[PDB]
Amino acid sequence: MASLQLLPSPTPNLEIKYTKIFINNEWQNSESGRVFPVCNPATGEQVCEVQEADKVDIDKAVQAARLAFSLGSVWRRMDASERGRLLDKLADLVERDRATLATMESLNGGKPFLQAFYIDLQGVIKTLRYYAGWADKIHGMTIPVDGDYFTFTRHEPIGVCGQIIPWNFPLLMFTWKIAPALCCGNTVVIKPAEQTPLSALYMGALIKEAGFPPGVVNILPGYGPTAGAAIASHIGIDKIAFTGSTEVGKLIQEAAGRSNLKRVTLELGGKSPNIIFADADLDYAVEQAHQGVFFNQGQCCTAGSRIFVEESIYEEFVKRSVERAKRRIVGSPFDPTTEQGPQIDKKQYNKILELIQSGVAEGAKLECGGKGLGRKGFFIEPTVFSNVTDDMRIAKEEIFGPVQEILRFKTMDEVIERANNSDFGLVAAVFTNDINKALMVSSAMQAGTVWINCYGEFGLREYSEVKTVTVKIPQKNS
Amino acid sequence: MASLQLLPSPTPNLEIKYTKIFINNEWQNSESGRVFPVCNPATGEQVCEVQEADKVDIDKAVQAARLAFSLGSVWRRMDASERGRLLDKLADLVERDRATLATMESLNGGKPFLQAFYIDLQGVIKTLRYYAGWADKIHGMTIPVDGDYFTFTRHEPIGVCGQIIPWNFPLLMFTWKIAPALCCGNTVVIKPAEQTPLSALYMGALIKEAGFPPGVVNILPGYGPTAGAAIASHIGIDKIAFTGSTEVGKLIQEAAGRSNLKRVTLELGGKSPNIIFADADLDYAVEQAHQGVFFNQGQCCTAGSRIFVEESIYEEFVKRSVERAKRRIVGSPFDPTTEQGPQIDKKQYNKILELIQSGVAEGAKLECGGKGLGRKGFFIEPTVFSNVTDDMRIAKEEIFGPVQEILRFKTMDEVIERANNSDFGLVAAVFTNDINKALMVSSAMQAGTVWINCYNALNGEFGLREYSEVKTVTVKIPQKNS
Amino acid sequence: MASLQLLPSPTPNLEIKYTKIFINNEWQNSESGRVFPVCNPATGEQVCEVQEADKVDIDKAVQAARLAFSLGSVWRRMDASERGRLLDKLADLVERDRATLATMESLNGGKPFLQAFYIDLQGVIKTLRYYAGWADKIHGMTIPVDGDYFTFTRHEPIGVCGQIIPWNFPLLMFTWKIAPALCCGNTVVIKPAEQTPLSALYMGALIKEAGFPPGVVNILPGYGPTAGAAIASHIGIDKIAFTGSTEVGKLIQEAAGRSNLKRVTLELGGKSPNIIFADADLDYAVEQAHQGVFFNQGQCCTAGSRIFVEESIYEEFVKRSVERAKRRIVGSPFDPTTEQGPQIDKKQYNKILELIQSGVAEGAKLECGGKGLGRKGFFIEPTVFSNVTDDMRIAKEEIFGPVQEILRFKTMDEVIERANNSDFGLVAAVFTNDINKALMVSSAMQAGTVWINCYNAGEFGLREYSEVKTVTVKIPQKNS
Amino acid sequence: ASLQLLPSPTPNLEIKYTKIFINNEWQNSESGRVFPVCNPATGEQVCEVQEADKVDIDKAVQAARLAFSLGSVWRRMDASERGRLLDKLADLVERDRATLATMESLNGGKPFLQAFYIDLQGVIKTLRYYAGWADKIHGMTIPVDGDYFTFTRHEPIGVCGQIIPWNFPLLMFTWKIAPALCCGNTVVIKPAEQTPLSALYMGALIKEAGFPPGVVNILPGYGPTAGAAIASHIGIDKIAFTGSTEVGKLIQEAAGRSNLKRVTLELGGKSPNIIFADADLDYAVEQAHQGVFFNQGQCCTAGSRIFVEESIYEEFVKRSVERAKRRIVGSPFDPTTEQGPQIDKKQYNKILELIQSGVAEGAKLECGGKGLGRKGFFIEPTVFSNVTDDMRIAKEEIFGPVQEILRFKTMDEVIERANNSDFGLVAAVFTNDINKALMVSSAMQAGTVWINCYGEFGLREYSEVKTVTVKIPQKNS
Ligand SMILES: [Cl-]
Ligand SMILES: [Cl-]
Repeated sequence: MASLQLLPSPTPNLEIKYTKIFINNEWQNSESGRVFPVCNPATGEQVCEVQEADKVDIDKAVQAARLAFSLGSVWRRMDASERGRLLDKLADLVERDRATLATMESLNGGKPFLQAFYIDLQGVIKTLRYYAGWADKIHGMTIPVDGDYFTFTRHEPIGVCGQIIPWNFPLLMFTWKIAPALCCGNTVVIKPAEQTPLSALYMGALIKEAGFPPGVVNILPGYGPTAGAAIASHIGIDKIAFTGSTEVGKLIQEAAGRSNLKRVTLELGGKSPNIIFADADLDYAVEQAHQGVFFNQGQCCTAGSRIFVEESIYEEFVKRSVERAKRRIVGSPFDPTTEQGPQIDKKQYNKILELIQSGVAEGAKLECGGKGLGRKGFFIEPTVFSNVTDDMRIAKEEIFGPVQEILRFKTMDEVIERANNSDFGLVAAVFTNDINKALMVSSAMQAGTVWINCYGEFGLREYSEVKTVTVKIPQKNS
Repeated sequence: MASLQLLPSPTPNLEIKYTKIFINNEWQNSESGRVFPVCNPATGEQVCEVQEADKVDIDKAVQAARLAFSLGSVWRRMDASERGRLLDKLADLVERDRATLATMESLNGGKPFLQAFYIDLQGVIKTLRYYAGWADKIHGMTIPVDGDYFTFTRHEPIGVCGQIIPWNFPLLMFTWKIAPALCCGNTVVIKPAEQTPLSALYMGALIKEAGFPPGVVNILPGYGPTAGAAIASHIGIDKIAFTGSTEVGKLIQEAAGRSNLKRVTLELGGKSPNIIFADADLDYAVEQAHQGVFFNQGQCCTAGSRIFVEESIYEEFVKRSVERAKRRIVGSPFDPTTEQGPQIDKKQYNKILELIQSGVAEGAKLECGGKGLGRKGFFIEPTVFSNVTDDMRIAKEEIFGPVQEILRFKTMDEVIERANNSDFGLVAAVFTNDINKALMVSSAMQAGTVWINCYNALNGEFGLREYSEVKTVTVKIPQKNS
Repeated sequence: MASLQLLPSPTPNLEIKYTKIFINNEWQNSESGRVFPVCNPATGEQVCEVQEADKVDIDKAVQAARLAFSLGSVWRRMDASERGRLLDKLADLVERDRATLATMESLNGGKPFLQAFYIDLQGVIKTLRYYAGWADKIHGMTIPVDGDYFTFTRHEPIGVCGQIIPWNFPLLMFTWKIAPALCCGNTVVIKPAEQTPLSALYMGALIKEAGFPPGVVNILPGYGPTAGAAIASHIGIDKIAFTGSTEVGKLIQEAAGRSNLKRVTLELGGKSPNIIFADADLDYAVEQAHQGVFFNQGQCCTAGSRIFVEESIYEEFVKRSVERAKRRIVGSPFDPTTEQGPQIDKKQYNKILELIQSGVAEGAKLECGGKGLGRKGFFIEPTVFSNVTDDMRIAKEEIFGPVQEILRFKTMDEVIERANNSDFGLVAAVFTNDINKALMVSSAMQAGTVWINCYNAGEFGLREYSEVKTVTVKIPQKNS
Repeated sequence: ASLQLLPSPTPNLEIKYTKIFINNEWQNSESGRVFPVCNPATGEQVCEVQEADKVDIDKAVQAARLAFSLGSVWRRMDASERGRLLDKLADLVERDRATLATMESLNGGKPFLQAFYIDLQGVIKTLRYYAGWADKIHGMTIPVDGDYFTFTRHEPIGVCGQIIPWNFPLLMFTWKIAPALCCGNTVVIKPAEQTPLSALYMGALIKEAGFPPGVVNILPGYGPTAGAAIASHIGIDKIAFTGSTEVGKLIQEAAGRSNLKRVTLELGGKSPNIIFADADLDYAVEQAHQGVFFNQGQCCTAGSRIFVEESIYEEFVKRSVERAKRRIVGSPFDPTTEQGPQIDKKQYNKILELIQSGVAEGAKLECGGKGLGRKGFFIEPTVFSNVTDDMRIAKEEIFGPVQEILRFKTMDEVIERANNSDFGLVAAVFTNDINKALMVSSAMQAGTVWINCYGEFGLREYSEVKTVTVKIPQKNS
């Protein structure tokens, strides 16, 4: 019929071609010989085996990285505009294999294909294009200094950069770190999460195809306590970018000073409050806060369970809020109709349910859902809680799964104080129609980023270092 | 009960000590010996006489600025941070003689003394201080160019800058043109308006005192067709900054192209439409809309007489606004209770009246006022027009006086399309509590500046760009590395 | 091993497909029906006829651009990042058809094909790609202001932009104006030079093909006094960008001021003196000072003919230079061995010869060349001059042709004063290994740009194509 | 010829300020403990100062926190006002310039006229400079895909902890207090234990100038106590440290084990000097000389090593020995002294044992070599010759009146040698050859490179970005 069925479609015939270590544009086997399994979070099944990299592999990776960054290097003499062209060529290859890549992100990470294809991958391509445009626009400056002097600065690449990311948005994270860093001229030694190194490894292929000189990007799959720690402590690594759990960041900053005091960056958790006001149109408020709390199986750090709602509407919202969760299609990620895929791990799976129990046995009125779904996979039903208070464990601890707490507040000053209670880290999503309330909240919110009625230049600053030069001149004249 | 007048007081009948041309930190008489009167718009009585500059005087002024800007010059070798120290020192003096400068301001422009003291002179001091901090923070860049090259850019002063400003905010205008230009290292030949040259001449005194090298700032009171025209057509002036009527704006650019292609900046008037949605606190909207329309005697490019009010509340707004006018205190600018002083001239005066007559004799419902006040000075009573339509003349012609027109609208697009109708130039104030309306309206407004729930005296980093030119240098290097 | 593996060539008698006015992504014919010829500067022969635009034509183009910039507009709602992709797509299309484009550039302006291919179109493609990147990186700011307020600024496009450019680098010039403007969201009404509009119109074809909304780019071939004058006086163009002679520049600003006070930008000529000190590698210096004086047939504002050499090396330099000219290959621009092409006009041609003679009849020592070459075309032989002094007409007037004048000098304070003396407009190139001389000079040269040990004339460029809109909101209580 | 004097020390300077400064109040250490401060020229005790510890550092933070809380005066203060305060602070410093330079010259043993004309010049200058930055710190409006509007605000971090050395007490204190205050932060600064006077004094000025209570807190004391108390406090948002790398490692480690606060480290580093034969031997010798002996050599911005090109290695060493040979070492308050004492006995010994080391390894001790007399920590101007990369005095850094003079031949040589450094590097090159100046300046792995001599990025570590994006009905360019 007129069914426009033809749309993005995954690929069950997806056989993982890239499962080895990527160093100096070559696919190597782990020095030890060890190999680690990669599992499909929707069926419990094993997708394939990947070469487990360790201390030794990290050394070679770093060696190629430093060589690729040396003064002779093709990566060091290459015009900046060319680095951009390469980031741009890479973006083109990502578009070409957009499906097979979006498939791994679905297959390997359990994220509903249509979402992996239309959201995640859009970002991957978007950021690669965007940063490709920054390469030759990174500017230094000439400074007017007292005295017969002429000083000026040049922003230069730090050198060898170590990167370590989580499993929330495997490809996206990998890109968000690769682009900025390459953009600035650095060389990379990136360690993807152990439960999601596929798309990362695939990018390695595209990178070599795009034309990046050997040694610029090195991808070493393996375990955190091993490879990730060998990086965070490696002596010949100038900087390190980490993003994941706070408890592990501490080990990173500490191993940083211990080693060689290399520059360090940590992208840590943080709670994600939401403050819906009575003046906001209930309908739109519900959907958005519902998508903001359930997106990416609710297990994404950029999500936020807690949802402060104004009393005048606390009634309806709760009811509407549960109707949605009820109709939410949870199924196989390859199914174009499923909205919620499985959780990433059994370890993760339990930590969620285990916290769902806490709530129930503490006053939280379970409005719907509450337990897992079936055999295999790691699905959990859309859980919505009611009558929640700040002293509960489900309100204190963040729920990294399909669980949304609905709280109630009366005064403004209130929510501001309640939502600001966060020990480092915070993101807010206010919903109003009142310029004043919006302005006040977005200001009083001790949050790194605020959204009003919805749920760049500062990026490539940590991937470059300043080099000032000052020259004595015969006589100075403005 | 313990109410004492701690309040600042306008020095009684100030003695105008400065009335001559200011060149090379020296006070000269007019080459021709000509002279022109300065008058009190509040009484219509003369205040003093000022030397009259002309072609020949402008010429000596340009020679002065030129020499003060040459390669060896103290002003050219001075550290940027020192120019900053000078702008700040000048700010100190303005603060010291703040009372007498606000006195001339009020005495020559007929503006309420307390306003000239707390608003105008606050700004004078503020902008001076502000640019002082900018002097050593103007940076250039280093660019990554393909090839084994290294290019960079310095931001250097332009040279001699001619400046011409109006009578609306004599001291503010003078300051806004001076600070940025000196800040960047230029030399100035500035021509105040013929009706308001005093406050400016006094600044010449403080400039010499502060420490500015001779020739850096040259002030020449005089007329447009002569003094101003000689500046615009001058073969030795590198840049000219003008603010005033668009009619004269055209002569300035033409003179420029016809003479030496000097750089040209034009600050022209324009309409300043107001939009009041029914969801805005009606009380605060009447005060603000009233303050933005009748401020500085309504005669100020930054004031918008026309006011679009939403039907749902048109009724009320018209009533609240007339009360405000009736209670509007209009008196001698030295009385600390006067909220409105006289219009600047008889010419201005007449233009407002005859224009007001039009409205009345065309449909507009004259809610109140409509004629002048007593004898002496150029005071006009707070007029308020209602049932005004776009087609009307008062609607198409701006009202540079104590006159406000209230119009009614229904849809949003309407207000927007209607308000947007203008020719090159537009400032706009909007009042709502609806974030969406504020946003739609703020973006859709073809204006250079938009205020949301406030008016404020209109017109940073973008300011000192016009007072400096870019110089780039690219060096061939052995090999380019990251 | 005799590797006759070659592969870079024009196109056999190219058929000029695009010769009509380009409005609203549509090819029109002049309202009047008038037409002007375009000629091959090498043969003197006619290449084709182009529709000649005038007042009326300009009006429609302005109308289409106007509509293309109005609120709801497709080009106005487009994401900035999308405007950028469009410029990148245009870059791609320019890459695909690079051969035909460089052919026209050569065939129409008379510049050696190989140079047009590897230089001019590299620039076109490079600039297009470059600005395609700036599109979503034009930021405004949040300003810490006094009181309980919050002010922020937005850099919006100006509106309808007229653009008028010369024949020196047809495609390069065109690109340099289009990219910055489109990159900022404006709409354009562009008028190429009467002697070189082909590459221009072809770009119109590519523009439509790339995806640009109709009305965004309008291209109108025609004459200066008519079409160019109607753009400068048009009551509905918000800004004009002109590059050409200072004499015409003067007229542009006047018309600007006498009409609607549109923004005006003038890219005028100027002198481009070079300075050569004994400490520089005489060999290298001669090679750079040579290309930079004979490049683009010497008729490139981005390069002067005057060269100040230090007494110590003046001798060897004069000989080193003459030997270079003597070995310069002038001939058909389609022949890959040719370095120098024909001058652009009969008019420009005579102006060069009359000027050469002048030098001869005034004392300058003609070391070589001094007259045209053969019949057909406007070629002039590499002409070098020795013993030249400032007071000489040739020294005072620019020699927009294949002619280098070599002036002698001794003290630094000297050259620095001589090089400077100029009425609005200066660019300088200095060769030395002395950080000191290089410094004193580069900071003393009243030039807009200065080259040290090289010679071949960003963020500030996309500033003239956008204006500032500052918004400020009143807020309950302000906190840092 | 009859002459006159004008620039002079505050006679028999008495120390009015010796307590801890918290909430614009002078408190006594909780423990009640007190520590001494000494004159490095004589060795005698100048006075005693209250000693802060974990519990004191605790009150300060409470003070700073409250002073940074929303409603606060300092948080609502127009940004232009923070600048006026800084400027008034610069004025108050100009007024008491003489006595401040006195303490700096009496506490750290630096020659008064330099402490007056140099050190204090920088204190006032940098205070004036940042005064001017306070209302010019901008965020941006970013064009975003979709119907959105996103903007950023550069806001102050909050509570900053500062720890500086004794090389330039006041300057250091100033360089760290200015940017931070300029950005709206509140401070808890800990001066070195051997030089707290000038700092504590500034405390009085800060209060006099009008800074609200709790914005700045000066807690003098020891590092393993006060310094660590700061580094680990759970309520300090950011920490700025400048000093030795060995302690830096403890700093970063501590901040990681605690609350993951931001950490900055201004650490050591060698300051090589390369001199070519083409540079003017005269200028070159005097410049390299002043650059290695300034502040008595005991200052990070001083580099012992001085690579000289063979062609002129001869004369350079001679002209240099003559220089050292005529350097006047005397009392800090005598207008003719060019070199005061070393800050400490501990630092004193180190310098000597390191001098003996060189002599005992091949170095050709051209002049000087030992201390001077009794009382004080003076050390005669030392100058080595024929030094090689392997020699200890060359590998390790000499923070005293000691200058080495290595020899070299090719450019590639010096570039490789001088470049050899494990994190941290600054360099000076002398030539009249643009190329060498370029090849070298870009090949040097230094944060800064000086050529023929020896801002905006500063106010960046004291603020964070807060991006906000609003949904709008429909977007238009
Ligand atoms: Cl004329
Ligand atoms: Cl006319």
